[PDB]
Amino acid sequence: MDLEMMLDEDYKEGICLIDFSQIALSTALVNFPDKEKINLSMVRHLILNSIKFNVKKAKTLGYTKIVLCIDNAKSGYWRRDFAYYYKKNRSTWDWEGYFESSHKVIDELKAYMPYIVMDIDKYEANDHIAVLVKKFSLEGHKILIISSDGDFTQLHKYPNVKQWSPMHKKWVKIKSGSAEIDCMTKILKGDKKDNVASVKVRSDFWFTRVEGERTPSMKTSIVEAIANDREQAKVLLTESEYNRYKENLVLIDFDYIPDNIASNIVNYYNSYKLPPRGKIYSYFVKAGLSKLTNSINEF
DNA sequence: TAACTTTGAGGCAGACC
DNA sequence: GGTCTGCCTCAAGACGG
Repeated sequence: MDLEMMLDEDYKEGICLIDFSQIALSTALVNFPDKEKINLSMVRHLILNSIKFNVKKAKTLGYTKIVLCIDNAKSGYWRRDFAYYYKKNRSTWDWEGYFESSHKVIDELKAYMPYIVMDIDKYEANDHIAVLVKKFSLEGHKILIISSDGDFTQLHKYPNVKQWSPMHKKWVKIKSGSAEIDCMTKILKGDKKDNVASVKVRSDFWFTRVEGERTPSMKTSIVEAIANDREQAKVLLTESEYNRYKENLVLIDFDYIPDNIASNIVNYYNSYKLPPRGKIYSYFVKAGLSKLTNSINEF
């Protein structure tokens, strides 16, 4: 079904990439209490109410082709194959209950819903989002990344990229200067939440530091310069700051995603198996989502 | 067969020039 | 004065076909 009133948008469809493993996990985290067994219906409801919410925003803004991007670390992330400390990061909440449940729901989404579910074992949600934004932003589409992950601010260098934070209800705003600079900060000073260290210390600094340890100060001057001429990495830096830098690029700058990976992702997506706008009504019932049939053209 | 245990922002301390 | 880093707390779900 699509007999409509959809006010004058654009040929090159507006697209909404959704950092899935955010909106589900961190919604579960604020919405579900301490050690009480998190059950599949608790999980499912959350995920669909959360999809609905977001989609309304996405569809009421110009963005119509929705994509759900999921972390798949089953065989280990590629970034973690290159650098074992990556996101290794070093309970009364039912982690396991939430997880076993959400895998089930993912499958159902792949199965019964109108969304490209980008999930490829070994690639992160960030890869899907980063890559697909590069492709389409250049191809003429308008893009909206739904996610509060500051790491995506580097993707704002690309035209017609806006970002919404599902949690805090603001627009994610470019943070000091340009995105080129923003990227170069996480490159040089590293990214604590991702376990990426400054280029002024060892690789696995965050995963191995002894107490007392501090990262040597990194002048902003150096950041701004290099950001404006990455040829300055060779001058402003030591030989080992510079190698640490080359290693941080892979880990942080999305431009450094292997090409092979960017095809593998776009291949999956071009050829994705999108199911019929009608299996929706028979999954709600299948599962127990009675209360939802009555608002469904909302997807 | 496998693993995935949020996010930033706003304070506040101490080290450096 | 100012800049840099690290640590600690905080608070974040929109059901007319």
